[PDB]
Formats: sequence, C-alpha cells, structure tokens
Amino acid sequence: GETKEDIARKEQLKSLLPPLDNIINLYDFEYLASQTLTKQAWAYYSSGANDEVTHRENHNAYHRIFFKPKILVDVRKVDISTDMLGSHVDVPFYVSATALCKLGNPLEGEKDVARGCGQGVTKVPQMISTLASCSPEEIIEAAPSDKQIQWYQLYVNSDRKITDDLVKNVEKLGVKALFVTVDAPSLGQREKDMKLKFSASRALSKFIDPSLTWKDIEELKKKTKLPIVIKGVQRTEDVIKAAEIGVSGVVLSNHGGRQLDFSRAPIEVLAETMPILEQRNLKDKLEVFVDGGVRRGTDVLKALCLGAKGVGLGRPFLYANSCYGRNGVEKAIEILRDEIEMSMRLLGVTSIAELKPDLLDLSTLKARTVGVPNDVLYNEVYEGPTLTEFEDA
Amino acid sequence: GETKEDIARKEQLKSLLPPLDNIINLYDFEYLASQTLTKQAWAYYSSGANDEVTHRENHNAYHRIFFKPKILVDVRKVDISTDMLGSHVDVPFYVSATALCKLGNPLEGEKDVARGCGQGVTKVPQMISTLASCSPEEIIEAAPSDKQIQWYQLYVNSDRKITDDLVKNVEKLGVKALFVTVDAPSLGQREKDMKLKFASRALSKFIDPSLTWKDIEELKKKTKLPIVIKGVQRTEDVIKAAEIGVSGVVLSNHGGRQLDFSRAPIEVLAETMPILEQRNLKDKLEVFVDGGVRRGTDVLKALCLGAKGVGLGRPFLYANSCYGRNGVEKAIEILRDEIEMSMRLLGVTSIAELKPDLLDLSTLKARTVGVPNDVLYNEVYEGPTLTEFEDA
Amino acid sequence: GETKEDIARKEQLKSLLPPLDNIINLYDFEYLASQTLTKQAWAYYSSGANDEVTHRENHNAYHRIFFKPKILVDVRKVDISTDMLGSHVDVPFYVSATALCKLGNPLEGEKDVARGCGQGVTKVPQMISTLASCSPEEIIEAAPSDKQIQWYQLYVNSDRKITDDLVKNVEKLGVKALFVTVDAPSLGQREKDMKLKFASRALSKFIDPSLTWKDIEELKKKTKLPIVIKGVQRTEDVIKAAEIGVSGVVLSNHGGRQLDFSRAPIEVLAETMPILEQRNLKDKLEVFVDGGVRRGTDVLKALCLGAKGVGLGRPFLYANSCYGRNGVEKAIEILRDEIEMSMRLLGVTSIAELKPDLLDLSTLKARTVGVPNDVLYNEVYEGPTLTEFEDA
Amino acid sequence: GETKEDIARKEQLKSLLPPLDNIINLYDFEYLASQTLTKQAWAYYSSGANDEVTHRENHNAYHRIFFKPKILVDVRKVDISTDMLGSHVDVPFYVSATALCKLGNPLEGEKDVARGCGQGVTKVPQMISTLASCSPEEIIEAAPSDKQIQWYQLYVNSDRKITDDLVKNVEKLGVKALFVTVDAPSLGQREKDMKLKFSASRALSKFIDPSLTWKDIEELKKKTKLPIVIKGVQRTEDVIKAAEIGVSGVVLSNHGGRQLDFSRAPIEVLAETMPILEQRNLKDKLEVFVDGGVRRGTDVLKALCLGAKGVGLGRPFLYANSCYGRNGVEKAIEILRDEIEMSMRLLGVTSIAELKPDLLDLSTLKARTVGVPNDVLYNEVYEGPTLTEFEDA
Ligand SMILES: Cc1cc2nc3c(=O)[nH]c(=O)nc-3n(C[C@H](O)[C@H](O)[C@H](O)COP(=O)(O)O)c2cc1C
Ligand SMILES: Cc1cc2nc3c(=O)[nH]c(=O)nc-3n(C[C@H](O)[C@H](O)[C@H](O)COP(=O)(O)O)c2cc1C
Ligand SMILES: Cc1cc2nc3c(=O)[nH]c(=O)nc-3n(C[C@H](O)[C@H](O)[C@H](O)COP(=O)(O)O)c2cc1C
Ligand SMILES: Cc1cc2nc3c(=O)[nH]c(=O)nc-3n(C[C@H](O)[C@H](O)[C@H](O)COP(=O)(O)O)c2cc1C
Repeated sequence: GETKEDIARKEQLKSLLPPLDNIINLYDFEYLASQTLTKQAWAYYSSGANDEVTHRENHNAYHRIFFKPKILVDVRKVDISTDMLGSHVDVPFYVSATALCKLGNPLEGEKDVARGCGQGVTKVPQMISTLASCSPEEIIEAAPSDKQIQWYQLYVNSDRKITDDLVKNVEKLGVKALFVTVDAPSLGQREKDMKLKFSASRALSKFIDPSLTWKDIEELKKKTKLPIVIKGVQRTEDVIKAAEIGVSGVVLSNHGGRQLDFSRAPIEVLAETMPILEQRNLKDKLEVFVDGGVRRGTDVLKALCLGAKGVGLGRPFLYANSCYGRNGVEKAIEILRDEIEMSMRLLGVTSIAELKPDLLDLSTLKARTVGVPNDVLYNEVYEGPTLTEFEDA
Repeated sequence: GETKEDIARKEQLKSLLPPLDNIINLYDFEYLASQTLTKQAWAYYSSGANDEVTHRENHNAYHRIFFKPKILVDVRKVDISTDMLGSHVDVPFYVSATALCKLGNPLEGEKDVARGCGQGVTKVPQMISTLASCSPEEIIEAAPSDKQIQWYQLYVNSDRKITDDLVKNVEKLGVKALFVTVDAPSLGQREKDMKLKFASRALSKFIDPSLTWKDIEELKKKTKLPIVIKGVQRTEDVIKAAEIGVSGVVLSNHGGRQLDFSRAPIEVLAETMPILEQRNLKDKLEVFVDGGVRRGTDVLKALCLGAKGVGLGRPFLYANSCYGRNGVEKAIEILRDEIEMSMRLLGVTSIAELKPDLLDLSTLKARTVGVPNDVLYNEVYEGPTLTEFEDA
Repeated sequence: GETKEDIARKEQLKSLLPPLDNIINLYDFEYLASQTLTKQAWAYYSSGANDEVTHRENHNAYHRIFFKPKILVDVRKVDISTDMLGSHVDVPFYVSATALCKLGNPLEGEKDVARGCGQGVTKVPQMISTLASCSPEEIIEAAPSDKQIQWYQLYVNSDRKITDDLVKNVEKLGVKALFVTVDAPSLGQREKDMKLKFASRALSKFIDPSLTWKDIEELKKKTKLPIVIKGVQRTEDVIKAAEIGVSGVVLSNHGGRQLDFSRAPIEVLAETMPILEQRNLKDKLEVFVDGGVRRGTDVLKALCLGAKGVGLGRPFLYANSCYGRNGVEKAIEILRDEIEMSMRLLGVTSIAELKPDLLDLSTLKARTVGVPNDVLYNEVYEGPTLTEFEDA
Repeated sequence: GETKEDIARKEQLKSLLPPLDNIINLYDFEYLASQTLTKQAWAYYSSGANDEVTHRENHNAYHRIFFKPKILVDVRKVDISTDMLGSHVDVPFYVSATALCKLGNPLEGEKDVARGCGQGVTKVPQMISTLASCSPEEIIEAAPSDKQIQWYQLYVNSDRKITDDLVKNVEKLGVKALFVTVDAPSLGQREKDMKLKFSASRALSKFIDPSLTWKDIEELKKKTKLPIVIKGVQRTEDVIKAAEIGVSGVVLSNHGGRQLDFSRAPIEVLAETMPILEQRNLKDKLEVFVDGGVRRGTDVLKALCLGAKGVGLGRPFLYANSCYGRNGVEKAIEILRDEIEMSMRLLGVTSIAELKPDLLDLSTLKARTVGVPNDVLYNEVYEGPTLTEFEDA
C-alpha cells in the first residue's frame, strides 16, 4: 500500500502546505491534494469510470458556452442568494455527497465539511452520503449553525427495512431533503483504484439495490414528508418521468463520471431539458440541479442561466477538506462565492433570478468534436516559426 | 532482424509479465505486447496503411457518440447473449480473422485463440484466416468445446479450384460460415512493416484482384454455408449484398490496413441501417462491424445502431501473443464484463433492447481538422500556474 | 519581489537585446519583453481574467476567417489611410489605452508611446489611459507632431466632479475624443498578478460601478468631444449606443482582462454590422474592435467586416518596454507594412475596398471543444517514423 | 551564413544518406533535406508567408475528405494516365515551378529535375520557373526524352519587351504551355528566410509587374499560340473570369502558402468551384489544376475526384532533387505513381476518368475548426489513466 518513502515524502510536503489564504482557486487544492494524499485516497477521489471521458467532458462542455454580458448597468450591489428545496440559501451552490471522506481527512471526515459549510458568514448546503465514513448523527451534530441546511443522499438497500429506518432516522435528525441516487445500481470500474489493489455481477452489492424502479420511488414518496430528489438523471425522458410522479426535483448527474462512461455533460442535458419541460407544460414543477466538473464561478453562472436551481460540487470540496480540513472547505466556499459575485457584476445582472439564457451565447453548445487523427509524419518533419533571439552573450 | 540486445531484453521482460489477473483492460495486453514481441511481429500486427489515419479513426469515431441511459430500471439481471449467422452465442462479439498468429505465438498460433474462445464459461465465435499460420484442420481440432463456433474467412484464389476445394474442406470440417474478404484485392502499404525489411508488386496471385459480384453469386450456389461479405465500406455495397442474397456483410476496412481514409465502420453503420429500412431490406442482411473496438461501450454503441455482432482483431492477437490461450480467455472475460456492467448503467437487460434511442447521435458528424497552430502566439504565451508548496 | 538574481539576469539580457531592425513581427517584442521585464510588470501586462480563455480566444477567432483574394488587379499603388472620429489617419489602427506604462518603461512611460506614434512618417492615434503613469499634460505635451491625434480613455469616478473637471481639462489639452470604458465596473481577477503579491474588494471608488446609459446621455451634453463607449460585448448594446447618439463603440472585453468567456470581438463585430443595417442604423455609429490583434491580416479581416479602426494594447506595451519610443515606432512600421503587403495580395487598393466579399466567413462559427483524449489508446499507439541516416 | 561546424556536420550526414530505394514516402526526402541543406536553402524552400497557416492548411484540408470505395470490382488492371493542356501524360501529377533549384542542387539545378522527369518509364510534366537558376535553353535541352513535356511559368515583367521576347523564345524552344503566375504581384514575407539575413514597397520589384490585369492576359493570348493557364487563382469569381476570357486553364493555388496567409486550401476552392462552373454553363471550358500540400497519392486522388485535370507538387520534388538529384526526382515520381495506383485499386476504379465525386465523402469538408483555448490549470492538475507495468526486475 503506502510505502515508507511515500509516507516520509508526503508528511514533509504537508508541512510545506502554503498558507490557506494564498490559495487562489479550486485547482490549487487539487494540486496540493494530489501531492499529499495517500495513493489509496487520491485514487479513490480522483478516479472516474473506464477511460474517464465523461469525467473530463462534464467540465469541458461548460466551455462550449460563452457570455453575452450587459454593460452600463448599476452593479454596485449583487445578490447571489437563492432558494432550494424550500430553504433559503446564501449561495447558488452546494457540497454534493462524497463517500469515505475520512480517506483524505482521517480524524474529522464529513464532520469537517459540515463545520466548513456553517462556520463562516456563508452557510452552504451539505449533502451527506449514505456511504459516509462518519455516522449520520455525528455529521448532523457537527453542524455549527442552526441556519445551515443538510441533505441526506440515500442508496436504497436490498433490505428495505434498513432503508425505511434510515429515512425515519435522518428525518428525525433534521435533514431538509432526500436525494436518492439512481446512477449506481452497479459499481463503475474506477481503474486507477483497481491498479492499487495489486500492491461481472461482482460490481453489484445488495447494499445498493439494482432493482430500484419508479414504483419504488412513488412509494418512498408516501413514507416521508421530506422533499425527494432523484439524483443521477441523464436524459430528458427521465426528468419528465420524475416530474410526472411528483418528486421535488432531480439532479442531472452522472456521478462525476464515475459510472457510465460516455454519459453526457449534465450542462448539455440541462440545456436540452428545460425547454422541453416548458413545452410539456411542466415548467417549475421540478427543481433541477446539476453537478460534475464545476470548478469556476462562471461554470455555476452558466448552469443558473440555463435554469438550474442549484449547482453541486464534489471533488473540489473533498480536496479542500483533505488538505486544510474545515478551514479549507470554508476557503473553497469563499473562493467560489467571490468568483460568482465578481462575474455576475461583469455579466451585468444583480440577482440569481436575473440569470437567464439571453445572457448566454449557446450557438456552439453542440460543437463537441473528435478530430481526424494527426498526420504524424507531416507534422514531425514540419519546422515551425521561431522567435527572435537575444544577442550571443 | 531481431538483435541479441533485442532478444536479451525481451526475454527478460517476458519473465516480468504481470499476473494475468492484474490485466485490467484490453490496452494492457497491447502495452505488454509492444514491449515483448519481435520487431517483425509487432510491426506486422500494429501497422496500418500509409499514414494510419483510418486505423485510428476507426476507434475515435466511437467517441462522437454518447449515451442517453435509462435510470430507475430493474437491472439486477442482464443478458448479453445473442444470435449470429443462425447460431446462438454467449456474447455480442467475436474474434476476427488475423493471419500469421504464430508471429506473436510461435508454438500454438491460432490453436491457442481457439482454446481461449472455448475453454471458459463464455464461448466466443472465432473467425479463422485463410492466411493463418496453422492449418484449418488443426485450428478446428483445437476447439475444446463442441458448443463453440468457428467461421472461415476466405480469400478467393486466382486458381478457383484451390478455393472450391478449400471450401468443401472447411465445410466438411464444420465451420458455421464463410466470410469472403473483399477489401484486399491488393495489399495495403504497411510502412512500419516495410522499414524492417531494410505498383503491380502489391498484387499476389493468392488473392484474386478480379473478384466481382458475379463470383459471389456463384459461390452462393457451391455451398450451403451462410456467406458474409467482409470489407464493405459504403452503403451502396451493403444494398448490393442484400440484393444478391448473401447472409450478411461486415462493415470493415481491414483494421485500417488497406485504403487509408476509408471511414470508421461505426459511421458507415449509422448511415446504413436506416437506408436498409427505407429500401425495404430491413433484416434481410446481418450486419457486423470491426475496427478499433477496444471497450465494451464501443460494442454497445455498435449494437444500438443495429450491428448483429462486433469483431475485434488486434486486441485478441496481443493477448494471445503475451499470455497465450489464457490471455485470449482473459480478454474475453474483460470485454464480457465491460459490456454487462455498462448495459446495466445504460438501463437495459438484453441485446434486443439496445436500440438507437439509447444513443445521442447529434454529433456523429463532428469529425474535424483544426486550423493549424499559431506557433509564435502559443510559444510566447505563458499559461496559468498552480500554487506551490512552501520552500523546504 | 524582484530578486538580485532576477535583476542580474535581466540587466544582462537587456544588453543583449537584438538590434531594433532585426525585429520581424510583433511577437518578437513579446518574447524579449517576457524575458526582460520585472515579474511585476510582466504579470501585470500579460495577464487576463481567471483562466484567460477570452484573452486567447480574442486572437484565435481571427483564424476562423479566411480570405477570398482577387487576382489580376493593378496593385502597384495601395492606400491604407482612413478616417476615425472625424480625423484623417495614416493607418487603420491605433494604440489602445494601457494604464501604468512606467511599469515596463520607468523613465518615459506613456510619453514614449506618444513620441513613437508621431516621430516617424506614420502618425498613429494614441488612446491615453485614465490610470496612466504620466499626467495627461505631459503625455499630450510629449506628442512630437501636431498632425498626430490623441484620444482620452475615461473611467467615470464615483466623485463626478473629478470626472467633469478631468473632461474639461483633457478637452482643453486638445484630445480628439473621449472613450469611456464600461467593461470594468469591477476589477477582473488577474491571477498571475495575484500570485506575485504573496467580493466587494474588486470595487474601487475610482471606477464607479453604478455607471448607466443615463450617465452617458448626460456626459454627451457636458462635452463637444465625440464620445465612444469602450467595452461593448453584445449587439443589443451597440444598438443602444447608436440610439442615444454617441459617436461609436469599441467592441472589446478589455483584452480578456475582465469577464472570462466574453466572446472574441471580431465575432461580435461579424454579427453586429449586418444587424445595424437591418435596424436602419447603418453608419450612425463608428465601430472599433480590439483584443488579440497581432498581424496585419487580423486588421484586414476586422476592416472587411466593417470596423472603422482596430486597436492594439499589449503589442505596443511590449515594444515600448523593451525599446522605448523607437520600439513603438518600429511596431507601427511592422504593422503598417503587414497591412499594405497583404492588401496587395488581397487585390484591393484602399481601406474603402475592404468589404466582406473578400472574406470566407463560412466557418466563423467553428469554435470547438474536443471530446477528451483517449489517453490509453494514444499512449500505447506508436506513430509512423521518418527514414534515418545510415549509421555513422 | 553557413558555418564550419554547419558545413562539417552536413557533409558527414550527406555521406550517411540512406540508399535511395530505402526511401518510402515523400516525407523521407523532406527529413533528409532538412538535415543536409544549407540554412539558406532550407529556409528558402521550406518557408511560407507570415505564420505559415495557409502552407499547412493546404495539406490538412485534404484530411477533411474521406473515401467511399467500391468493392468486388475487377481491379487487376489500372490506368493512371490522362491528358493535360492537349498532351497525353503518364500520370495525373506534375512538378510545379520552383525558383533557384541550384540552392539545393548547386551543380545541376533544374536540369536535374528535367532528367528526373524523363529518364524513367514514367514521363512527368515539368513546369519551369522564370526565376530558375539555370537558363531556359539548358533546362529544355537537358530533357532526356522527346516524349516528356515541359511548361514555362511566366512572371510578366514591368518591361513588357523582355516578356514578349522570353515568350517567343520559350515557344521556339518547345514548351507546351504558359502558366502565368498572378499571386505574386508583391513578394510574400517568408520570415525564416528573413531571420537568416541577420547573420513596404520593398516587396515590389519591376521584374514582376504588380500592375498585371485581365486585359494584359487577353493581349498575351493574342501574342502566342501556346495554351495559357492562369496560375494562382484563389476564389471562384476569378476562375469564371478566366473561363470567360478564354484562357486554357487555371491552377487553383496560393503559391504553396508563400504569399497571402489565410488564403484557403486549393482543394477546398476546387470543391466549391467545379459545381459552380457547371451551373454557369462553363463545364469543361477550362482545365483546372491544383497545387499545395499534396504529399500522398490519396491527396491526388481526392483532387482528381473533385474534377482537377492535374495535381502539382513543389517542395517534395525540390527536396528529392536536393538530396539525391535526378535519381531522387525519379524516385519521388515512382513513389507517387505507386501510391496512386495502389489506392485507385482499393478505391475500386480503373482509370482517371472514373475518379468522380461519388467516390468521396464530402460531408465534413467544411469542418475547418479552431478550438476554444486550453483550460491549462484543469488539464495540468488532471492525471490520466496509466497502462499496467511489468513486474519489478
Ligand atoms: C470520491 C467520490 C465519492 C462519491 N460518493 C458518492 C456517494 O456515496 N453517493 C452519491 O450519490 N454520489 C457520490 N459521488 C458523486 C457526487 O455526489 C457528485 O455527483 C460528483 O462528485 C460531482 O462531480 P465533481 O466531483 O466533478 O464535482 C462521489 C464522488 C466522488 C468524487
Ligand atoms: C495482423 C493482422 C492480420 C489480419 N489478417 C486478416 C486476414 O488474413 N483476413 C481478413 O479478412 N482480415 C484480416 N485482418 C483484419 C481483421 O479481420 C479485422 O478486420 C481487424 O483486425 C479489425 O481491426 P482491429 O484490429 O482494430 O480490431 C487482419 C488484421 C491484423 C491486425
Ligand atoms: C496592462 C494593460 C492595461 C490596460 N489598461 C486599460 C485602461 O486603463 N483603460 C482601458 O479602457 N483599457 C485598458 N486596457 C485594455 C486595452 O485598452 C485594450 O482593450 C486591450 O489591451 C486590447 O487587447 P490586446 O492587448 O490583446 O491587444 C489595458 C490592457 C492591458 C494589457
Ligand atoms: C522554394 C519555392 C520556390 C517557388 N518559386 C516559384 C516561382 O518562381 N514561380 C511560381 O509560379 N511558383 C513558385 N513556387 C510555387 C510552386 O509552383 C507551387 O505553387 C507550390 O510549391 C506548391 O506547394 P507545395 O510546395 O506544398 O507542393 C515556389 C515554391 C517553393 C516552395
């Protein structure tokens, strides 16, 4: 597993971690994390399914979208607060569920992302994983603010009793909503992870029931008063099905590219979906969230302009928590918050409600390309232009 | 040819081959093979025609297709079995014909891919090349299961007697079908191959460059075995095949080893099936595709577009070369699981349910060639940097 | 900040600067500058907002446009002079406002770009920044030719008195126009800049984030100088500008230093001019563009799409920093010749003849984002190799 | 200029030149040439205008075109001969004019490309440059076969007398056609070249008259009986003008990307042009040639399928001539000849006349793209999948 030279090196790098407020963007936590986490943790956290195409595409598709900002608009004041699943929130984003947080943060785990989401002036919703390291009660008890909200992400067990009880329990504990994950009926093949464990129905586990169906969701809807959100939808047809059975929302997601490879970028699915919901006379019947590859405030703004109620982030927070703990999570939150406010100003709007599609240039949303392979001989032999040089010393 | 240093190094690497069950995907057999095979074998197996554009494009075109998976579907059970050329098969894929397998596996050659296809719980169809190292007899005799099926890939000889006899022979031996290759009337230029050995020359009397449709029509009369035209590259020829009544075609370009700039078979498949329907030829033909298939999801996409089966060449060749029969069996297991695992996440439970509504085909045509790089602008530009650790 | 090793190295490189007439293109000044400026100056000048996507896109979008040149046309004589904001100018381009020029040129700052714009045979308009290092007076006083024109770029202060006075002042001083910048109500995040120094903070009372159209309408009444709204990024705002009657706009995003993912001004220009015509606003406004312009052909494309003038920021900044006033003059000569030389090959003889039929705009919209690289497939693949020389 | 270490090194590499028949493709001559030619020659030959975008695009646009080959066709026999400007030729390609051939081949210059074009079984047309190193008569006299044809490329001089006489002269000498170049009224800026000479109307030279117009061509048409071809056309409007004044043809060209940068790939201009010539009832009134970036037989086949009468090549032959002389040129010719025949067989046709557009897939001819710039931080921090490794020795 983790060698002595591995351990020795990382321990030394951890003492050279730069001061938390020298961290400029979310990628910085990722770099530091990639150098300090154990092989196992890094592998667990950073991997995606198979070739990890979807994992990267989730992020790159945001780049097929450009802005059409308004100028000469009074932008002295800006408000990025909004509402999600019935609760008022300070920001348009949230921490999505990430199992085994103790892998990167052994002592605090999820309790630290909870403190991170409520200890600062900006209280951010935290989605709690079913497969979390810590227990539900300790995670919820660690929340430092009564104003902060927490959501419980649920995997339905083959043993429904366990699930029914867990729901009664988290509801008693005070979570504001249930996100039931449906994109993992089977475990995705994360190969970086698999290589380390060298130091078909095997992907199924009764812990997560591969037989979950819409009927099952309809019944769950009857057993609880908590808003229900179907997490992991990847096509418009299922957003419509969700709206028709009456759940509160869906999160357009592919599990951060950790499940089906070649699932589309949720931002693209979002673009296709909202207009169709209007055509089907389902506008606003559902609250639609997206996650995957979101790393910049402008990523969030694009999602909001296309109609997302909220934008989730997984890995960035995981890395912040692992390298700097609760304070890292708070920092991450501050960085994202500011990127959103500053770009909203430049966009020329002053509130989340004003983020609409006419602010986006969607004309090239479909330019997802695959180039003809490189003419290696032609390019190898070719010699490009060179810059002028300084005089010989 | 193969030097002493070459031999010394490779022999040592072969003893460091990792344990067969540490092999995660098809690319792993390729990497190992590339470091252990002889220059000649590697060059022979890994090369494509001219600039090898099509060889790579065959694979890359699969990436112009995305999935539109169904969720909240009972995927506890999944079945990837199907039927090809009248026979029931455990999987939707097969081993395509690859001549000279003894180059990578000197002792067993094709006999080892045969054992690999039937020695495990999953019996996979094996297409036997005309130019195989081993004899038809010994390759078919090597098959360990009576349930496994074998197909014979045929090159029509200028000497038709030789061909007529070979057909009677393989038919007597029990092969379930005849795949007659039509994309190699002349040998493509594999330059990696040629460098090592340092236009009427591309024609050999072995493969008759004069083969025409009439010839196929007559072959149809001389045998009872289903006939499949291997190497179709345009819709017009799929239609001609359906019209002369053969059993199927395999949309292929010889793994990019023949005409460079032939399109990705997956693309030709996407264009073809709808046209077959319009021409009232739906299901008259069984359509297979090969070329650049390396992941289960590649296979699923082909199946959703209507392919009856998906063939793989090189991947199996590499497995056979590095790990022999067990390698082939391993490759088979890897592909089998990739297909089942992703079929579940796709939200379907059988090959029949794999249809085009499961695919996002909106960008199938985004095969691009970028404007050349502005080298001075990019060279001088300095991109953003990541934060750094404190100075030790 | 700037270390001893830094200083020692750069001072030595500055004495090895090549002779000014060995400088072939604008990129050469950029390379030299990047090796000689202080970390602070380089970071300040070369940075863009966040990921710097727009900064680069501003330049790259010019490459989505190709030429459809006329041949067999008498191009013995060529004229690239034109008119901007009521004044005749020798060239179709200008020096856009760049604050803190003393960072790269401590002794002369902006006074040196002024001398550069008028000391040669080609007099180029110079836009003077509000945040310049030098004072308005001294920059205008430094102008060596009475024929050269200067424009004042203005940031409206929260304290309008300061602004009203500054306007009376620059107007008295003789500037030919007022460019009021509207794309920086808040300061963009230049991260290269920030690393060296190791959301209401992005607002300074210097640049009033509350500026609106009404404010511009009133400014129009307090001055006789033509007014140009600098920093327009969408067609709706070009139309609003035309409707309130200002003299023009400059399609710009602050050289990618403000909102990341704002589009390439050239693209916004292509979309805008035809719409202005449809709205019966043809010629009511003079439209300028800036951002990523580095070659004469970039300028020609902007002109063919209807731009009245094309501005350049960084290129001139780099020339001024490395070679001072003479560098600016050199840059001016380089761009001047690139424009004339390519206008001849384009087959036209004057700025007026630069129209869109000279451009191929069919792929203007091919701004793409590729599917991520299949790393295993590409890593394992071995491309063709070139023949080699005999073994020595 | 050329240093002692430069000279010493190159002289040694020239003795290590591999045997001529070990040369597999045109790129091989380019590599060898790039290592053996003098700085000056290489710079002169390999450079294009400004950023050299068009130079590379000329070649890459061929890659936006794919084949739709016919199978089950008797392809035992194949014929790649055709006719150009009234003469029967063994191949569908030719050597385009390249000034100063003595730069790469000091002793023989153009005389060697002439011997190379006629000494073998395949006689290839040779276009002779006005700015050639050798004299017209010696170049024409060096032709070893009476069956081989030569064309004279003309630059019209400000002093028309000189031009009128030169035409009378080359016509007396026996050239079969006049290609008058019109894409160089002014000299393009080849910067690799300029850098070496450190070891506005300055681009004009009365030697090449910048005032040439259509009228001038009409009159030239009256002063000679040789077919005239306007070399350097870059838009459809001028192909139509040429057809209307009655010249024999045009060569869709941009001077190998050595003149206007951002001129289009001639193959693309060809695709657009031929259909328009038919619509305008001008089909076959003109013979249309293309040049630029052609390096493979399939490049040639694509051009022919789109209606080109012949395909020219510049640099490849220049490099072959420079490194191996007359025999190199002959080799180059053999390589191209075979690539064309072998791929024609696989295409499923047996003669040049059968090369038509239904053999091409033109659906993506317009996918000439410019990607959104790279998200450097995201890609830098990302860590891709790795291949399995051999056991530790
Ligand atoms: C290490 C890791 C563990 C995760 N565990 C869960 C989980 O237990 N339940 C769940 O619903 N989603 C899980 N997710 C998915 C996230 O909730 C979310 O979809 C994803 O992280 C968003 O992508 P991003 O990481 O690119 O922002 C996990 C993601 C990661 C990276
Ligand atoms: C080394 C090698 C030898 C081959 N020999 C034959 C052959 O004799 N007959 C035939 O029909 N196809 C032959 N093929 C082509 C395959 O049947 C198949 O079309 C191709 O390998 C599919 O491409 P892939 O390798 O990317 O999967 C050969 C391919 C390779 C790589
Ligand atoms: C270092 C620097 C300082 C600038 N300062 C100003 C300013 O004070 N006012 C303004 O209107 N624009 C300012 N700009 C933007 C320029 O006027 C112009 O829009 C931009 O430089 C054009 O982009 P380019 O550098 O790629 O040519 C500045 C640009 C740079 C690079
Ligand atoms: C070094 C060099 C010199 C050239 N000289 C001439 C010339 O004197 N006259 C002319 O009409 N074309 C000239 N050309 C252009 C060629 O005739 C032809 O257009 C070009 O080489 C085709 O591009 P390619 O080199 O990529 O094949 C020259 C090209 C090169 C590379």
